[PDB]
Amino acid sequence: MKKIEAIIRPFKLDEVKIALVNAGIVGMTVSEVRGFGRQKGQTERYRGAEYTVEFLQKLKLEIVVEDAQVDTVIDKIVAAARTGEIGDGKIFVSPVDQTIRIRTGEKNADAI
Amino acid sequence: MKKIEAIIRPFKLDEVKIALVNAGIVGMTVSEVRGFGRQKGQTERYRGAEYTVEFLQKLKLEIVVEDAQVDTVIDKIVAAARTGEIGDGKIFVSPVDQTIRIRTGEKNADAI
Amino acid sequence: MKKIEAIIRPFKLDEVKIALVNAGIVGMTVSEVRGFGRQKGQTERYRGAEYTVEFLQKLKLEIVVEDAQVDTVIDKIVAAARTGEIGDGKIFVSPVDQTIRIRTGEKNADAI
Ligand code: NI
Ligand code: NI
Ligand code: NI
Repeated sequence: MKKIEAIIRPFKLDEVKIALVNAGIVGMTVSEVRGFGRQKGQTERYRGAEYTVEFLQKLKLEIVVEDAQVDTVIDKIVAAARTGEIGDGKIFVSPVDQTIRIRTGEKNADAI
Repeated sequence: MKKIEAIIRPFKLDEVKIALVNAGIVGMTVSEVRGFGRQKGQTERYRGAEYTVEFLQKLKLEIVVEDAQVDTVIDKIVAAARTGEIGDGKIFVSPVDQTIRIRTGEKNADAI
Repeated sequence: MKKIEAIIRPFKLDEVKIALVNAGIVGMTVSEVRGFGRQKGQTERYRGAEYTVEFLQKLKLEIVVEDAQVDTVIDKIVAAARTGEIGDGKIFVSPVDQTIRIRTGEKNADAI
């Protein structure tokens, strides 16, 4: 298995969430986090001519999927979370060796 | 080392927490997360004949242990977090290459 | 890439945060968590002669960096988060196989 983590803009939550559920992906978990981001400053020159780096609210999405589904999940998240502006966030993929379903004790494990 | 992550029902927190501490496991960290879960609907047919999938509160438990202790910790969590009903949650095991104790600088690392 | 996670005392947040940003490290994310810690008890014998283990607030810092930067980031965190007293926290290093920048779709991946 693989772990997919994504840091996104808070207002994009429902879009990403619904897009995944509609694609048949429902095992995501979301947590509130803080990170650095840009904030436009006042100017007459042009958009973004000046700005500051502030500590602000973001959301962390976590999903554990089979190795074969990784690319598909990434494509969905990228498509739904993108705005085209700086600060859209990043996706990190890491390994998960095994999963255990608490209710039944069922196990799913990677082989050496 | 290995990282053990578990997504459990909020009301099971104290049971799981105390069970682990009493077994000599005290390095757990807990965070609030949201995820999808079922919610029984009204009916006269039978329990669960109808229901909805909602975005609700859950808890994420994280513990880093030696490879040898993994199975033991999993057994404790499963035993304490289980209710037998759908939505009990899952446990994910992943790798941790090294740990550093901030106070002393002491290190513990895996070998290639 | 590698994932660096650190569990620190809440009041050390700004010190660690500023130290990292000033060193050119700005991709950190922070989340609130709870974990066990000591609490000094009343006594006339000596500092720490008695105490209790309580469930209290801590902060989890997460940063994904290139393998080459790991030691540098760890040194900064240790230096800034240390108080010298028990309960300073720990740092865990784990693998990250790939990163995807949501805005552009740009990818960075490890080789087999
Ligand atoms: Ni895996
Ligand atoms: Ni390990
Ligand atoms: Ni890597």
